[PDB]
Amino acid sequence: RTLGEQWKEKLNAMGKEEFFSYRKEAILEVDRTEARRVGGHPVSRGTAKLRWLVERRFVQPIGKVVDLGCGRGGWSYYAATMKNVQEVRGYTKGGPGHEEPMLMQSYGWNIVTMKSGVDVFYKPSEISDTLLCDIGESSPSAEIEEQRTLRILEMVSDWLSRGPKEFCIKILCPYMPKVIEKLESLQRRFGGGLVRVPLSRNSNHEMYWVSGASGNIVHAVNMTSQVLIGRMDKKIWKGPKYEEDVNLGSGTRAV
Ligand SMILES: Nc1ncnc2c1ncn2[C@@H]1O[C@H](CSCC[C@H](N)C(=O)O)[C@@H](O)[C@H]1O
Ligand SMILES: [Cl-]
Ligand SMILES: [Cl-]
Ligand SMILES: [Cl-]
Repeated sequence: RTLGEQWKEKLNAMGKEEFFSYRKEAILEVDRTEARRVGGHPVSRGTAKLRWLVERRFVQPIGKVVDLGCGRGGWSYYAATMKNVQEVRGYTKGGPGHEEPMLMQSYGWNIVTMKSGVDVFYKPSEISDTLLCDIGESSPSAEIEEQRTLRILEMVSDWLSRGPKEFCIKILCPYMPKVIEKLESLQRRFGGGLVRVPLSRNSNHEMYWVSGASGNIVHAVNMTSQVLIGRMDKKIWKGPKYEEDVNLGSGTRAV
């Protein structure tokens, strides 16, 4: 079995307390204690991760942006603040137990449309310039997550065949053999590479297939596996490192 599976088995074996501590050890963490009181305060902690990728040119949203699994709309409102973005369309399932789009008046809200009650697995693909997808339901089973990840990759493939040259797709479980194989074919066809965003907690192995990255998928996945494993069983927990939360400003925008 893979290093990923080993990390997963170990994680699952962790006690409640150990787990809580491990979760944010040496990670990058936003100060959300100000976001909780529009004043350009992002909806969620997902905003910071997209900002991390874009700041480093791993993805450059442009034109018509589609955001699959938009939830409250962190990614959708962020994309609306990008210079070359003209329209942002979000889709999310909503409903009991799930996140509803939160209406904001951060900068470019006038160009953001978010539709709830949409299961994107049954939604026919449409043309976009930039495809964002942040779907992935966790499970202690690597096997279960493998199958979910593959279902999302199959769904993402259909939108990516409509011509977006910019993309950012969450890979819930990048370390399983069948996912690794599918990523390689998808990389061959559409390019990009896998990146580990350091704001992600150590309790998950999520990586982002981003169009501005490149390189050997297996190596990148294995590197993350090892870093995550190296952070377990610490003598002293030093905690997370912080950065300022994103500014989304306010008001309508011209396009
Ligand atoms: N099949 C599906 N169709 C549409 N939305 C789904 C879905 N499966 C899961 N989701 C939704 O996808 C979301 C992913 S979390 C979205 C976070 C967002 N990027 C932000 O920054 O706010 C969850 O809110 C979940 O309800
Ligand atoms: Cl899922
Ligand atoms: Cl996370
Ligand atoms: Cl403007």
